[PDB]
Amino acid sequence: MAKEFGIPAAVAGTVLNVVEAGGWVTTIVSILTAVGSGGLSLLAAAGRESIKAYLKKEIKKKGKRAVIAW
Amino acid sequence: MAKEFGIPAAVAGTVLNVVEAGGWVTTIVSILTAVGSGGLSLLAAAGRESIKAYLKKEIKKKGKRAVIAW
Amino acid sequence: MAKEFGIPAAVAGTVLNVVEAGGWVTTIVSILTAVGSGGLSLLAAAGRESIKAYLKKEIKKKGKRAVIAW
Amino acid sequence: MAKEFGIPAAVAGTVLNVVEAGGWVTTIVSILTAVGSGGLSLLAAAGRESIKAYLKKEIKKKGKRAVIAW
Ligand SMILES: CCCCCCCCCCO[C@@H]1O[C@H](CO)[C@@H](O[C@H]2O[C@H](CO)[C@@H](O)[C@H](O)[C@H]2O)[C@H](O)[C@H]1O
Ligand SMILES: CCCCCCCCCCO[C@@H]1O[C@H](CO)[C@@H](O[C@H]2O[C@H](CO)[C@@H](O)[C@H](O)[C@H]2O)[C@H](O)[C@H]1O
Repeated sequence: MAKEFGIPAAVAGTVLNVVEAGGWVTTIVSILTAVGSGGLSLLAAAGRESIKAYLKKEIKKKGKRAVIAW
Repeated sequence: MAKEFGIPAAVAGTVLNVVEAGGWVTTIVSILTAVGSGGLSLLAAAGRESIKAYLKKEIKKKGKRAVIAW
Repeated sequence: MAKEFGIPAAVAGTVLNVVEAGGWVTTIVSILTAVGSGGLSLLAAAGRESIKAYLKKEIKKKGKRAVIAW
Repeated sequence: MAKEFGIPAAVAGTVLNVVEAGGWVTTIVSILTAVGSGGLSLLAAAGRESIKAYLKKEIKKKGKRAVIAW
């Protein structure tokens, strides 16, 4: 999230926690949208999936820590 | 917004009204996204600021009318 | 590219052919830009990689056919 | 260029030098395009101006150093 998108670690951890805790998509969307363009880029990257759905998959494959780094 | 981005006056002035009303970033992002590629380009332009933050700064300097025209 | 981004197969497969041929990033950016907002969204998705770098990585993992479909 | 767009200082200085030396727009466009999305964002930010034309103005107003920082 940092390397690819430039999402600060404190914002990214929050986002992933919300994902892992089955939080509202709209929550994830406001946090990510507030980060500015790096967050907009990560929103764009999901495509037509929900961001929650997308990031869930991403943690499933690389684990929390690597998703924060990415 | 018209000259540089191709955002019809009716859309833009609504976007600016939401800015000046201290409305949600996501709302601005959804209106701009809905205009299509001229709105994605304005989103991209804001870089790592929120689009609200960005448009607020633009209105501060040129004032609402010039920002609509731009 | 179709499923997630809405990029017609005729455009996408050309974009991928340019990737695989080691063509200019700007060329990829101009084709994608020309498709309109689905192409801006794919541009945004790549984050801080070049789009060439990004699509190369996608083809490596899903292979050209799935990347067209995606 | 750094604060707003996340353009590394070595790439940004090069770009501004090219601008100040009346270099080709296509040169500026390939460098900026290669930076990835922060460069695409700065390209989007010019709007319908040429990037050279846009950055020329930007240095005129803030001077080289501040344009690198921005
Ligand atoms: C570099 C800055 C990026 C701006 C230019 C490139 C395109 C990126 C612009 C934003 O892309 C996203 O598009 C979607 C539309 O599909 C938009 O929707 C978000 O909010 C919806 C809430 O109603 C939600 O359902 C979507 O999951 C979510 O992606 C998104 O916010 C944009 O960032
Ligand atoms: C966050 C990543 C941004 C991607 C999504 C948001 C929109 C930004 C996509 C790129 O925007 C620019 O659009 C222009 C088209 O007006 C495109 O043209 C560039 O190259 C032309 C060369 O033929 C040149 O004449 C233009 O001056 C120049 O801006 C640009 O490369 C895109 O980055």
